[PDB]
Amino acid sequence: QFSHNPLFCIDIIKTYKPDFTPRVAFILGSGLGALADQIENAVAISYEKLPGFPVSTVHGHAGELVLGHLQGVPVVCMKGRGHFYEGRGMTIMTDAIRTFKLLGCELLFCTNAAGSLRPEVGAGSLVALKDHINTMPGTPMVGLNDDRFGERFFSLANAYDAEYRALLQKVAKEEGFPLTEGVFVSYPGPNFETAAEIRMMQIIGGDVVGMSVVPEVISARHCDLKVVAVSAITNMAEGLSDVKLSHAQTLAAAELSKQNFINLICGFLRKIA
Amino acid sequence: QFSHNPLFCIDIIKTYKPDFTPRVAFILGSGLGALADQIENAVAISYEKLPGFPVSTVHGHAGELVLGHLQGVPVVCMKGRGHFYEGRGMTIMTDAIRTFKLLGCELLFCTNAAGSLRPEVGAGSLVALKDHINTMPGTPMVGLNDDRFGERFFSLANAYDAEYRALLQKVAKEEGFPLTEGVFVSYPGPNFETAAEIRMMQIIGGDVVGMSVVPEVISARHCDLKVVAVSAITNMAEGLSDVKLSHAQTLAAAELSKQNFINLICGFLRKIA
Amino acid sequence: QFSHNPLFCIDIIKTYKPDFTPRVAFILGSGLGALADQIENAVAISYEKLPGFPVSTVHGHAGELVLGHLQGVPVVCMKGRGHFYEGRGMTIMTDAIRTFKLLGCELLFCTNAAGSLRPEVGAGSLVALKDHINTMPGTPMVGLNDDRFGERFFSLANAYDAEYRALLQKVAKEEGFPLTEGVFVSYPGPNFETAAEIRMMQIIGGDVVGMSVVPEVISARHCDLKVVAVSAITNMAEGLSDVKLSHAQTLAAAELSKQNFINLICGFLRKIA
Amino acid sequence: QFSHNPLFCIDIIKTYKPDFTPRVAFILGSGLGALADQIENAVAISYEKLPGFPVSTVHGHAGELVLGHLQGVPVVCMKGRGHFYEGRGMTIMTDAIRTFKLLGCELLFCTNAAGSLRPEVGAGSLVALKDHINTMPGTPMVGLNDDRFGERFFSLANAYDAEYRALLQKVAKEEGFPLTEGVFVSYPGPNFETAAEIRMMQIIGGDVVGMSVVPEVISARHCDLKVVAVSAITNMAEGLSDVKLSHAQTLAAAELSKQNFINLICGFLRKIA
Amino acid sequence: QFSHNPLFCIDIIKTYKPDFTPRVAFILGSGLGALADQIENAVAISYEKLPGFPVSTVHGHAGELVLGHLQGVPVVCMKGRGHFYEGRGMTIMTDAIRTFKLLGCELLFCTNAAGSLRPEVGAGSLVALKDHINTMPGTPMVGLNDDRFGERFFSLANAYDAEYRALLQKVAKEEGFPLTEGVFVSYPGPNFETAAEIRMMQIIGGDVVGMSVVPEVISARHCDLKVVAVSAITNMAEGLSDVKLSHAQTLAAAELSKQNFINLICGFLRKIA
Amino acid sequence: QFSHNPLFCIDIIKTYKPDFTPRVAFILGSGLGALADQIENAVAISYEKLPGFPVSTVHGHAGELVLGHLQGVPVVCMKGRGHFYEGRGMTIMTDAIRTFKLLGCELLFCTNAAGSLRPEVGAGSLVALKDHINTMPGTPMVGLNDDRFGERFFSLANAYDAEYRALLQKVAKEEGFPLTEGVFVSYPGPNFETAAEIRMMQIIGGDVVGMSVVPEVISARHCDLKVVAVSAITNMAEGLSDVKLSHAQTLAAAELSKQNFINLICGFLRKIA
Ligand SMILES: O=c1[nH]c(=O)c2nc[nH]c2[nH]1
Ligand SMILES: O=c1[nH]c(=O)c2nc[nH]c2[nH]1
Ligand SMILES: O=c1[nH]c(=O)c2nc[nH]c2[nH]1
Ligand SMILES: O=c1[nH]c(=O)c2nc[nH]c2[nH]1
Ligand SMILES: O=c1[nH]c(=O)c2nc[nH]c2[nH]1
Ligand SMILES: O=c1[nH]c(=O)c2nc[nH]c2[nH]1
Repeated sequence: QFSHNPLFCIDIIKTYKPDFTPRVAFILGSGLGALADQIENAVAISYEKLPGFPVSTVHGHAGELVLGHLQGVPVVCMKGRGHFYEGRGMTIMTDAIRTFKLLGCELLFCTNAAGSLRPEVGAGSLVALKDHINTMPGTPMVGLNDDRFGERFFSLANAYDAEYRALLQKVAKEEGFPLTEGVFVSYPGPNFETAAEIRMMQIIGGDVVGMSVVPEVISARHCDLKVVAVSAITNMAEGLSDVKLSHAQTLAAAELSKQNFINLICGFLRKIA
Repeated sequence: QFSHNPLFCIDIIKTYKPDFTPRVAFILGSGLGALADQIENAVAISYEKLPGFPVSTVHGHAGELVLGHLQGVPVVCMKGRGHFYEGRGMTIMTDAIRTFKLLGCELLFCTNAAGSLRPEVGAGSLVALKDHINTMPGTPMVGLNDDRFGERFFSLANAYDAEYRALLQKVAKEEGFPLTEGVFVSYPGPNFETAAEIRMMQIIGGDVVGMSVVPEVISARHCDLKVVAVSAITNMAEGLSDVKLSHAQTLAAAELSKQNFINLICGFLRKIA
Repeated sequence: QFSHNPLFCIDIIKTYKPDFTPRVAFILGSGLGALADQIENAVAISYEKLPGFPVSTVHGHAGELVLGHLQGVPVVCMKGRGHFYEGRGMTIMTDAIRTFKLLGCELLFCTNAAGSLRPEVGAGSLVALKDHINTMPGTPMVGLNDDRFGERFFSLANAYDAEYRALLQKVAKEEGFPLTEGVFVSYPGPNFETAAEIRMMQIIGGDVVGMSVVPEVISARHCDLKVVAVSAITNMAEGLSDVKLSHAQTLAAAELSKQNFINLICGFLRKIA
Repeated sequence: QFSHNPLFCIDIIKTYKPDFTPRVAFILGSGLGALADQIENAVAISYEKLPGFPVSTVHGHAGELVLGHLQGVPVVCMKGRGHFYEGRGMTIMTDAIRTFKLLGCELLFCTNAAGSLRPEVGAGSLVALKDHINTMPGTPMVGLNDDRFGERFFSLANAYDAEYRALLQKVAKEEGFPLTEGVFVSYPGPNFETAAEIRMMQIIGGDVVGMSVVPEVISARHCDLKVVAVSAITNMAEGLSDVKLSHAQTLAAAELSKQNFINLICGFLRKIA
Repeated sequence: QFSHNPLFCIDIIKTYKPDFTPRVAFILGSGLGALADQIENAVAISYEKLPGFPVSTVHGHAGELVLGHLQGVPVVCMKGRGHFYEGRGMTIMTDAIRTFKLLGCELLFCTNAAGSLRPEVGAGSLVALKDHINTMPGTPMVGLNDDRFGERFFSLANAYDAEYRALLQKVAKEEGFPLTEGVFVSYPGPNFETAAEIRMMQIIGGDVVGMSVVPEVISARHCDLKVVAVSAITNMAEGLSDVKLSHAQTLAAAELSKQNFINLICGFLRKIA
Repeated sequence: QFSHNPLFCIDIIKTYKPDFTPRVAFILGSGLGALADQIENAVAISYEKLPGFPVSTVHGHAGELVLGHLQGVPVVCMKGRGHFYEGRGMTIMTDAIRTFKLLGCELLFCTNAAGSLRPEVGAGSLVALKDHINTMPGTPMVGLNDDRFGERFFSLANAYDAEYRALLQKVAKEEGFPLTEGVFVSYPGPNFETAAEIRMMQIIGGDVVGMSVVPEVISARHCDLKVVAVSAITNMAEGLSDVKLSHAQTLAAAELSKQNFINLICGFLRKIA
């Protein structure tokens, strides 16, 4: 018995956004949705109307799916995501990603607020993730495989499309701001990491730590949906500074890089258009 | 739907220990309960009478909650804890810690028998943990958050109160025995670690390995209950010696440090009184 | 309430293979079953007839249990195993191993196709595992303990019998092919590892990475069944080469070492006979 | 947590049948769907596309929802229903009925093949049910009440609208065929009734026995949706004749009254138009 | 695994009502709690504080347990009950009754608003039930038996104590009002009965119909707690009159007999004192 | 997903009773197993060894399956049955009956201790049931149908084979004792019926009341296994006498008819041999 939500959604969306085929799908984490406000002919569907979507329970995540145009590019934007720490398993974002795939999207632009594991990169920086290290228990596709979307086994090689990443770099040069690339390691949460664990993440070879990304991305790769991810650093990981960690700190510190983020995105979109 | 056990307990305890407000809550692991025998006006409530408490299934853990005085300090002492390996999830110790919090406790003194990851520290030593590395799958607060006790997100910074740890040090000098501080990393169990995994724990940066602590502590921090933890080393981790590992070895080797432990605790209590 | 499948099987097997007591139990992973074809007076029982056994859902795994003789040695051979990624928990192979134990087996010869974490060892090589690092969430015995088969706590010291491993070495010299020994680290799957994660496995101290072994082995040790494992390398781990990873690549690349494997096994059996 | 399927469907249907508001909703049981073939501008939606709908598992039930016009009357017709004996509880038809309600329907015309408990009425007869006796265990609304659709408690007085029943009578006179009215008693099934039980149904005061109706009707009344039901007798109840009972007998014997049924319906519709 | 709520409650109650042993336990249904207002030295415990108790969801049921004295008789009074139609099974009232038993109660005085099945007895009448006919699916003790409270099998002979019923009669003569005795048959609800079903209840031999009583009483008999029940008729069953059925009608019509009820109870208590 | 226990058992039984095909299957209720003691070459298999069988929890039911010969007739005899009141649903006896069917049995001889609903028939009498009235909630086949054993819908006409019943009559004449035939109505239990309910059973048209039979028989008919049932009356139903009901009374009163029962059975077997 496999979920059929992705299919339902496709029909439900057609009722609100008829004759529309998006190219890029976006996931806007905490306080990053200020982008969805600039979508042309934007139509908003609440997750409550889309079976399978992550009905929000966290701040900085609304619970809407915005469809429209950005830089003359058809786009499906997710204001708010779903996390592992919500207690619904690594599959929380899957049907959602699977919807993007059916909608016709050709790429997933995954954004998220994170912490830095490199003293060199501080709060307010943007990082284009180039690979990840899962620390959450298990993976999204564990269980019976849904032949409809993907295969039993799949490679995560070049998960974070190297080619699209290259365009991200150009866009960054052009806009006068650094775009460092790093390995993202996922933490289950909902509590923050311990200083001890952060050092362990540094030793393991990580550059950025967050509580999401992984679920979505692995699901995306499984159904063969190209991925691109950019984290908005909001502080140094626990123990690398003197700053106290709070969700309030996260939401606030995501405003320093907000402008560069929108330029990076709107720039990327313009080159791919 | 959130558990209400903590609340039930508070009433249940009032029937056995009326007009009593404890300051320090204790968790006595395997063969460490010999301390609860010196509690003044000690009242004992079986876990079977306290909804949510870890009804024992392991040796060295009775299943009682002792309330009374120690060094003229009101105290609630847990003879026996609950583990992940019992198969009930990372939430096994939560309602319990949450009870301590409601009872009015101002600090959790968590004890546990562990293995050493440093050849320098051997069997019979006591270690004041200063941080930890979770290796168990997931965390205690994963799932809907209980606004009543804590917030969705919380910092583990200074989880093992640095100030209380300092007092622990004085007490140790005063009693003529070393109190080394180390990072505790948790293992799921119930099988012991592999030599290979132990080396991995050394590389990750750990000093002590055990099958508990983490669940309790993270729950404690969530509901804002200061923590203090001391492990009683009972052997070197797998592969760092010639000694064979067994639960029988654990219970037995926890008798070498038993006296120093009681002195350390009874000393700590006297300074905080 | 404990599973009784192991017991049922013993009776069910007696109906197909009467008055037969195997000494060595074998687990043949993907495309490794070509060995079971040389079993003398071979009797085949489908897993569908054996309660608890892993009814296959993966390629390279049939779903049969072959009983007979090999080098004049009574043998119970499992064509096809069960994995964590199937979504049934770390206990998926337990009843099976527990059956071997009851059958009277004196040792488990576990085989499996894996990836190499050492550039020195490449595709087509055989590796005798000498220990492992679990990365899957949790362990097989987590939960109530079945006193019938083992104890609550058990040591994984010398899990991969060092003495049997020594015989494996002789057999390898004698047959003119290398038999390197390494630490096997398990990955949950079903997706393959990320380059980033592989490096992390190298740092953690691993030599071979695969999606099985661990479950079986830990279960084996719990009920006190000596273990021996040999992985057939089918490629370098993700990111250590230019080769693309697929299940098709795995099945195909397990044919280069197939002959040496059979000779190693048939040789081992002859020395223990 | 209440089901939201009814809502989803409304959107899903809008995609296939835009700007359409049905007045009468129909439920076509076994071999009664031959009516849905005469629907003007008929649009067909498979239950597989409508969350909550009874995806068929029984013969004589397709799994489609047909929308269109009949006698110039907007109509939503259910080809195939869901039963208790399927093992999903008395709530199996609820979301479906609740969908009719939201769609805007003003009445439910429930049809079903049944057995007669009166020797006077035989195979091929049509019966307009005037009340029912539930024999299935429990009722559809047992559980938390969904304030959205109805109240905690509701009256089943005049469940089978007496006024609409009167029109049914006229239509019957006009078409030259009897339309006897009777009490329908529900049996759980899936096995047929015992002669003994049938006599018990006669004693209890029943006129027609079937394995459905009840669930739908009670759900209908709860969300305040007027009901009308007509059973197509396909044989005498067990023990009142010499005929053997089978599903094959049911499907076949529903062809004797098929023409009168269509005339009765198409006639009813014309008077209400 | 058996529920331990009854035991917890006993301790929880001791905290609010110390050194108190009730003789009669009362269950006050809809709008019948006006009695609990005359309890001497009344102490009120919310069901939210008593594990196992039916936290209300229905009107006319508060969610409190009142303990005190009535006619100088120690009494434990339940303001509000739990029903089957709530969706929690026939066991919904058990732990509650089991609590009464442990508390030391010697009898259960069960009250409830019902419908009359006899035209002779109308709205406002009181009926002392003398036996019952269960129509709800299953029974409270179905499942593993709790040796602590009762036996696997138990007789319902003289369930409604014939001797106590006799005292009820005297009290009724003495107060100048009739107290007819009748058989109570239970209906699952939450919808009201159909006229058809009511006739069926008359044929089956019932005198009063309601949606409760049965669960409580059978539970009581199981743990050997003498029972006494009195229904307050609030209308004729469906189809025996012209009155419309609603919960509003029930609550309102329970005020005509309210005074006689209190006199009957307060009178009964005085004779047993 | 359908149960495969029946199949497992067939193999498990072959190990204990090789080359044996039974003709009659027997179900011995409470204190009726004294028959299984006269089975020739009797082999006994504990239910603990037969997956799906009702591991006993009730007195008068051992938990064994005896296979052998009786009157030179191959026979599979069930010492002890499973009931609804055990809390495992109406399917509790199914796999068992389904095993009889596969074993090759040509008929089920169902016995059980019951109560009489006719004053004419008293304690110690034997009754050949000729039909039944189910009062338990639901039926055994409710749910997905197992095409392997039966069809979705099946007739209960002549459930209690009329022809075999005729032989039962002869055997009874021949042995000088009455064999009255009656309709058996099932009660859920585990509590006994109320006087009120018994009268209701008389009105409904029943002659014997018990807590079993129904589940087994309906399952038998579904997989097309001819049925024969005989109840051993152990008392009058509640309220038709002065005798108190207890399980102790049941076991004891089943000794008056024990001899006639064995003669009736051993006689029946001889005529069918
Ligand atoms: O896992 C995380 N750790 C952090 O420190 C952080 N900061 C923002 N977002 C974060 N996520
Ligand atoms: O996880 C653990 N590993 C050990 O080696 C040990 N010794 C005591 N307690 C221990 N816990
Ligand atoms: O986890 C795994 N990773 C790999 O790269 C591989 N190759 C074969 N088998 C494998 N298992
Ligand atoms: O419950 C039922 N009993 C019958 O005899 C019958 N015939 C058709 N449909 C039927 N349903
Ligand atoms: O089942 C019930 N039916 C009724 O008609 C009624 N009136 C009050 N209470 C009632 N309960
Ligand atoms: O349901 C039952 N009721 C009885 O009175 C009885 N006596 C024996 N067996 C019985 N079963």
